[PDB]
Amino acid sequence: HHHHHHMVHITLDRNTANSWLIISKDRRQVRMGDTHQNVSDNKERFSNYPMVLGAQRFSSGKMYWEVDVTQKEAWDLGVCRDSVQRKGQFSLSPENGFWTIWLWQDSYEAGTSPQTTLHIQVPPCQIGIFVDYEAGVVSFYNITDHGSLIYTFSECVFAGPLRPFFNVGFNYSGGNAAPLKLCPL
Ligand SMILES: CCC(=O)Nc1nc(C)cs1
Repeated sequence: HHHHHHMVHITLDRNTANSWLIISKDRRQVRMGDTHQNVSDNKERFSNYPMVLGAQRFSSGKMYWEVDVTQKEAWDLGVCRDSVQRKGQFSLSPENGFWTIWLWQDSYEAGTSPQTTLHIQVPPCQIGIFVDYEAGVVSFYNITDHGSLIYTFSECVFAGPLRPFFNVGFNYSGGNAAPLKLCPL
């Protein structure tokens, strides 16, 4: 792909984070803590899952960023509407305002309803995410495999401003403590 020139500097929004997440000083890394991180509750925080939003809101144009997923066993990445549900249980689907892929139990899937199997020969250490607001496109790229395409959501109905979306995943196994990191431009 040749989307690199639409690169945007994403930072994480502390106020949206699940209360167990630890966001770095530079707001570019997030990991699961082993306990509640001693923050007050608010209506923005994802309550049920280890999720956080980027601070940036996008309503037009083309945007590209990269995320490091090295040594994680489970995670979700993509974009979502600014008005997604924060409290209780929900599925990741375009009907609910999410355009995402994930790793779970040694398989990669796109968050369609129902979910779609992805075909990845080279397990990615870094994922590229491309959004074309006007075209209604969200695409995912395998940076470890020379930028190969992972998945394209097309005919997207965003229906609002978009925010970068992250889930570091639970760490029941002791094998998923590693952070998600926003990679430099
Ligand atoms: C990826 C295409 C898409 O956005 N489909 C949607 N389904 C509904 C029903 C809302 S958005």
